[PDB]
Amino acid sequence: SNTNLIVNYLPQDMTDRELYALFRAIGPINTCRIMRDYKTGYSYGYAFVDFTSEMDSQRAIKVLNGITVRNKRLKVSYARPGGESIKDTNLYVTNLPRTITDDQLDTIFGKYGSIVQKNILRDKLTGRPRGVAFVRYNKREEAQEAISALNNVIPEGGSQPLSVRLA
RNA sequence: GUUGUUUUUUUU
Repeated sequence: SNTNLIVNYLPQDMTDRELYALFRAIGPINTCRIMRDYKTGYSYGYAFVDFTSEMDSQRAIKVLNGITVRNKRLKVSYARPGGESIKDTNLYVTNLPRTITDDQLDTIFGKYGSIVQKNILRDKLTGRPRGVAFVRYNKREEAQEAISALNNVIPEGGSQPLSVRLA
C-alpha cells in the first residue's frame, strides 16, 4: 500500500492520453498502463497508476474513486502485491437467498478471508436480488477455503444449498 | 432446469 493504484471499471474506449490527464491532475505520474490483451489490444478494463508521492496517491483515491466517466464509474484503490497468491480469488455464487444483502454476504463470506469486491446481482425492474453474486477475496487460499466451507451448504436465512465455484 | 459483475482486480 503505497504509490501504486489499480483503476477499475474503465470504459473500453479510454486512451492512455485520458488516463494521464485525469490522474495527472492530482500529482506527477510515474507510470500509466491500461492493461489490454496482447494481439488484439482490447482494454481489460483496468489500469495501474504509479504516482511519485504516497500523498498524491492517497488523494487520487479520495477524489477520483467513484467518479463517472462516460458510462462507467471508476473505482480507484491501492494495488495489492501481485503474485500467484492473488490468483483464482474470484468466486461465482448462486442459489443465494433472495433476501440477501451486502451485510449478510460480509458475514457469510467474510470469515474465510478478506473480501476485495462483492456484487449482488439485482433484478433491473424490481431491484430484488436474483440469487447470484460475485465475491472476490484477497488471497487464493481464502477463496479455496470459502469454497470448501460453503459449497453445497444451506446459508443462514435460506433453505437452499449455496453453490460456490471459481468464476 | 445452465442466473454471469459497471463483461474483464495484478503489469497484456
